[PDB]
Amino acid sequence: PAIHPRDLIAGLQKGLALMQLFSAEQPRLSVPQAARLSGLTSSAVRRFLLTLVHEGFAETDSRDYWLTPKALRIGQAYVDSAQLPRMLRPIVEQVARQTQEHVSVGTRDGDEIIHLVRSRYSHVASLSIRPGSRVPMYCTASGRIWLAWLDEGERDEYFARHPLRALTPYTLTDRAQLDAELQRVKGQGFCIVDQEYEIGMRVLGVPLLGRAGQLKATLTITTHASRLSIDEIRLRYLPTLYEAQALLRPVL
Amino acid sequence: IHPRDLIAGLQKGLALMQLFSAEQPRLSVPQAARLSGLTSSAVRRFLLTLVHEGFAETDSRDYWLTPKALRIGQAYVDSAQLPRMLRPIVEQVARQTQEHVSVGTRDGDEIIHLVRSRYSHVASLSIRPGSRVPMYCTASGRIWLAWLDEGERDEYFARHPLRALTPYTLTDRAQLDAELQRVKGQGFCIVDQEYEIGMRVLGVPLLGRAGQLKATLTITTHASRLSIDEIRLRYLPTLYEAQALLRPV
Ligand SMILES: O=C(O)CCc1ccccc1
Repeated sequence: PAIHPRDLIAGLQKGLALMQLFSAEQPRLSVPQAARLSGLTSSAVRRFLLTLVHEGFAETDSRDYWLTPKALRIGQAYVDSAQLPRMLRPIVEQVARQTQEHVSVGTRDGDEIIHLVRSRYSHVASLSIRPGSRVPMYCTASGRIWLAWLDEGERDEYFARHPLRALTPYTLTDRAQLDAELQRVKGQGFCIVDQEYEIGMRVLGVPLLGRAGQLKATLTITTHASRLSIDEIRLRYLPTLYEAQALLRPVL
Repeated sequence: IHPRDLIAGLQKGLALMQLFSAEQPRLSVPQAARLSGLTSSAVRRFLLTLVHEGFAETDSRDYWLTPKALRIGQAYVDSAQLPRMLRPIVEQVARQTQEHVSVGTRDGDEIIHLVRSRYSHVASLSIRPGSRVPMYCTASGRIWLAWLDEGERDEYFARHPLRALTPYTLTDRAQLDAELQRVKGQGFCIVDQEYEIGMRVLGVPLLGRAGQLKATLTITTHASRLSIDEIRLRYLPTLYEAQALLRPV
């Protein structure tokens, strides 16, 4: 329901926008560069940058400006509070104890998978590997699960923007092979990726669905290719994922 | 900074956004009002502005954050120079030791690990510190506490009870004070299972050009594998060497 302009705090709209203008390409910003990129006057943007410094979100040498780790607290506020991650935390730690592997819940954010929940159970198998909190879609188990639950339209939309570049020697780079896998995932109800995103990383995932059948999130086990064979991952870990799926149906 | 340059709407809005948590996953206007110290009318506009900008959603009564909030943290992760600068040396120390290596800095009253080595270099039974840890019972925390002036230390200890987290956590202020002055004079800190059972941590300061504390460097190991004696003899030289390599901070 459209919000009235009397209710909009402009300093907050522009402040939050400014903070997103820091990047790998723009790690620091001067007043002139920030006025450009943001569309404000130098005099105005300087007040925003100084405000960020005073609040601890930024530092300056008096001419350049860059963000501090405090920016992480924003959005950590989202990870801590978000309903689905809080609902899925206990099952993630249970499956971590049942597998001694790294367990993750993946959701779509933009064109990537984010892992809002990663197991903190500390007894993982000797040789282990943990996925980062933000991963690409086409070469990961949770990404392919998500791609497979899109219909052809958004799929082709994603694939038009993202070209299947190889991240390891083993990455699949042919669109035809990948569509075969994507339909296999929807067929069988689970996905295994063998070292297409990261060397050593074997990942098994299952979809978690809502009552209408739509994809809400994924549940994945990451293990090291030097310990388990795919055979063993299927026989030992997949039934555990199917049990977590069933347990999670009343939570929905 | 003169207060004529402070945009109060940015200040209060960012302060508001941090009120959401696991204990506080949603907020109503009066809830947000009393938690933030702002009037009912002001906080209503902050929350509707967040909704309009895509950082929040509402059902006209409760408000909660969206994933767009992550882009604010992401801007730090993409752009920060220090983690990029130290990541090579951290993954080298992890290769040299087969232990979890971390770079810590103070954020608020916690240590945030700006860099943690990949879980893959680590063999054997191990235990990795979290992304954020308290100061009074960690190696990185005690290094930071030791390099503060007394008044800043007083202010930290006025805020934070020395709560037992394990059977072995130091809870006496006087003992903790004497540990802190030993760290300053020794140039390293070892903590034996005060934060987590089984976890032993050795740390050194990373100093800046002026001699001021910039970050901490720690190696975390497991008490079932190494004695404190072996940590000191085998791993401390590795950290002193990484200190020297980092002197162009
Ligand atoms: O020890 C670990 O594996 C990491 C702890 C952690 C928790 C939540 C997000 C990132 C890392």
